[PDB]
Amino acid sequence: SGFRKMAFPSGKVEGCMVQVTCGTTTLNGLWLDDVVYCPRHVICTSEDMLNPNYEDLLIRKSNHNFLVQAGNVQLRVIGHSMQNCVLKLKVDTANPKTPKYKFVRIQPGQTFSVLACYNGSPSGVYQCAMRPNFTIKGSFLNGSCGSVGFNIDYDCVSFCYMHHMELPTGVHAGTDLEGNFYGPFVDRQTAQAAGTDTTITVNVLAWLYAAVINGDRWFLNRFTTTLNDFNLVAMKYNYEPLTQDHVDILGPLSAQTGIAVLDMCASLKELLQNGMNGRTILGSALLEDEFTPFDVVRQCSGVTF
Amino acid sequence: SGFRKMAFPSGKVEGCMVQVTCGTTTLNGLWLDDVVYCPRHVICTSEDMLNPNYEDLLIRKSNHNFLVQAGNVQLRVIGHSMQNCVLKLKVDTANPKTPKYKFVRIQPGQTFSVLACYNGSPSGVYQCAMRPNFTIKGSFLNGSCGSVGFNIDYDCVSFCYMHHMELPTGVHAGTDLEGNFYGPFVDRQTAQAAGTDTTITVNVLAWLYAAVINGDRWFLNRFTTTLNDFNLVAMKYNYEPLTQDHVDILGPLSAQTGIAVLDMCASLKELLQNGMNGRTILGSALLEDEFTPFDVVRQCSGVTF
Ligand SMILES: *[C@@H](CC(=O)OCC)[C@H](C[C@@H]1CCNC1=O)NC(=O)[C@H](Cc1ccc(F)cc1)NC(=O)[C@H](N)Cc1ccccc1
Ligand SMILES: *[C@@H](CC(=O)OCC)[C@H](C[C@@H]1CCNC1=O)NC(=O)[C@H](Cc1ccc(F)cc1)NC(=O)[C@H](N)Cc1ccccc1
Repeated sequence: SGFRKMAFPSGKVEGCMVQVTCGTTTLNGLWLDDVVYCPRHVICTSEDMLNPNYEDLLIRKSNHNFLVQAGNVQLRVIGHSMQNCVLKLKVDTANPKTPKYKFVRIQPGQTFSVLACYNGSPSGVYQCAMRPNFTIKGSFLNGSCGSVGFNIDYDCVSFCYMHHMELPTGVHAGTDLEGNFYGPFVDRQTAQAAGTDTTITVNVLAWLYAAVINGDRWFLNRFTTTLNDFNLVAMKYNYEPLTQDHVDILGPLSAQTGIAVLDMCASLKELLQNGMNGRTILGSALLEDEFTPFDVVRQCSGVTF
Repeated sequence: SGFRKMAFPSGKVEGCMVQVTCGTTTLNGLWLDDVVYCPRHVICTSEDMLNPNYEDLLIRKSNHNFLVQAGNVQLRVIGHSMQNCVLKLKVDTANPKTPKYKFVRIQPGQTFSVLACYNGSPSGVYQCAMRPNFTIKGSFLNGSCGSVGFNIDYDCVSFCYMHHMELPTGVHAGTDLEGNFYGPFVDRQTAQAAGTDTTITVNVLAWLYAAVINGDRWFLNRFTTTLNDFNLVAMKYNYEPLTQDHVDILGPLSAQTGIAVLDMCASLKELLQNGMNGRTILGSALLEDEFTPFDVVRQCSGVTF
C-alpha cells in the first residue's frame, strides 16, 4: 500500500553519462554506442549565445576542441555533427554499458524520470511531467545541461528529454534526443515565454483513482455528470479538456475499482469549485496532476524492470 | 532553480539486488561481497507466523533450501546465519559490483532513498523519512520485503533500512541491516501500532529555506521569536520541539539566505496559526517535513556522487 512520486531506477542511464568540455564550457553528455549527445550550446563562445550561428561555429571547431570524459577516461572525438539543437560527437570507443534504448518524443501530460547530473556525475533522480505548455518543473542548476529524462519499458530505456535552459519563471525547457525543442522555445538568448500552464485533468483523475485504491474515499459522492458539463466547469479553472481517449485510458483503473470515469469526474468537479476544506488526499492538499494512469497502475501492480 | 523530492542515483544498489527463495516464499536480498542479506521471515510461511520461533526454523533449514538468483545466474548458498531479524546467506561467489558501503542506523527525522524491488528486480526509487514514530510512509506491495533504503555519503553507500512489514494503518516498518527493527515492532503477525506521529520541525524549516533560496519569499515576516516561545506554539500543532542542535544544523541555510533561524521560526509560527493563505510553497499546499537540511543543501548546491 501507499503512493509516492516514484522515479525509474537510474542505473542503466548512469552508465551513459559523461562530461563534455569545449573551451571553458563543461556540461553533461549521453554516451550511447559510439556517439555522445549533448546540447549544441556547449560549442558557443561566451559572447556567442546572443546571436549564435551554430552551423558556422561547428566549422571553426576541430574534433580536438571537444574533450569527453567517461569517469576519468578520455574518449577521443573522431567526428562532430549537429542534428537540430543537439550536438552529436563521434567517439572512437563504443560504450560497453549502452542499454537497449529508443529516442521518443513525449506528449504533454506524460511523465518521465530525470537524472540530474553535473560534470558527468549524477546528483539525484526525480519524476517530472511535460506540462501542457511544453515546459517542465525540474530542479536544475548551472552545469545541469545535458541531463536527460527517460522512461524504462522492461529493458529498453526510452530517452525523451535533454535539458537546455531555464525560463525566467523558474520553469525548464529542453529538447528530445533528436534536437527538437518541446514547445515554441529556442536556444537563442531571446525573450521567450510559456503560455498559460493548465492542469492535466486525466492525471488528476488517475491520481484520485490511486487515492481510492489506497483507501482515501472522503471525496467520493453519489452525483454524476456528463463529459460536457464537467468540461464546462473544467475550462473555467484552467483544466485541460477531458476527451473520450482520456475516459478510455482510465478504463483499467475504472475496471480495478469498479468506479465509472464519469462518476469520478463529478467528485472532481466538486473539488474544483469548493476546494478540500482543510482535508488532504494521499497526503496532499492539492490536486496532483503529475501521475499518469500508467504510473498509477505501475505503482499499484509492482511493475519491475 | 527548482525543488523536487530527489532520490539518490540507484545504480550502485541495483547491482546488489538478488532474489531469495525458500520453499514457496520469495523475496529480495542484498548481495554484498559473498553474503546475501534478507528478512528472516523468508523461512516462514503463513502457519508459524503466530509465534514464529525463528531459532528452530533456521536450524531445521539447510543450505540447499535457499535458492538465490542474481538475475539469471544462480548463487550457491554455502552457509547460513541469523543476526536478529535479518538472514545472512554466505554464497560461494562475491558480488563484483559491491560498492564501498556501510551499515548505519538512522535517527528519526532523517531521510533516505528506497529502491523498491520485486523478485530481485528494481521497480522504482523514491525518498522517505524515518517518522518520529519509527515508521515510514512508503510504497510497497506484496513481494517487496528485502527492498532497502540508503544514502550515498561521497562514494560510500550507507544502507539504513530493509523492508519487513506494513501496518494496518498503511504505514511501513523494517530494520537496519543488522536486523534491529526501527521502533517497537517485531517481525511477527501480532497486534502492533505506531505511536502518534509528529511533524519534523527541523525539516519544515529547512524546506522553508529551500523556498527562500528558490525565490518563494511571500511567507517571510519581519518578526523574530524565542526558542521557548516558538516551541510553545510548536507543541500546540503536534510539532517536534526545536533543540539547539537543530538550530545549529540549520546554520548553513541561515548563512546562505541571511535569515536567522529564529526569524524563520517566527515566519513558521505565523503559517501555523493562520494557514498558508490558499497559496503554495514549492508546489505544495501543506508544510513539507521530509526534507532534511542536508537534503536542501545538496539539491541547491548540486552535490554529485
Ligand atoms: C545549463 C548550462 C550548462 O550546464 O553548461 C554550462 C555550465 C544551464 C541550466 C540552467 C542554469 C541554471 N538552471 C538551469 O536550468 N542552462 C543555461 O544556463 C542556459 C544556457 C543558454 C544561454 C543562451 C541561449 F541562447 C541558450 C541556452 N541559460 C539560461 O537558461 C538563462 N536562464 C538565460 C536564458 C536563455 C534562454 C531563454 C531564457 C533565459
Ligand atoms: C513483504 C513480504 C514478502 O515479500 O514475502 C513474500 C513471500 C510484505 C510487504 C507488505 C505486503 C503488502 N504491502 C507491504 O508493504 N510484508 C508482509 O506481508 C508482512 C510479512 C510477514 C508475515 C508473517 C510474519 F510472522 C512476519 C512478517 N505481513 C504483513 O505486513 C501483514 N500486514 C500482517 C502484519 C504483520 C505484523 C504487524 C501488522 C500486520
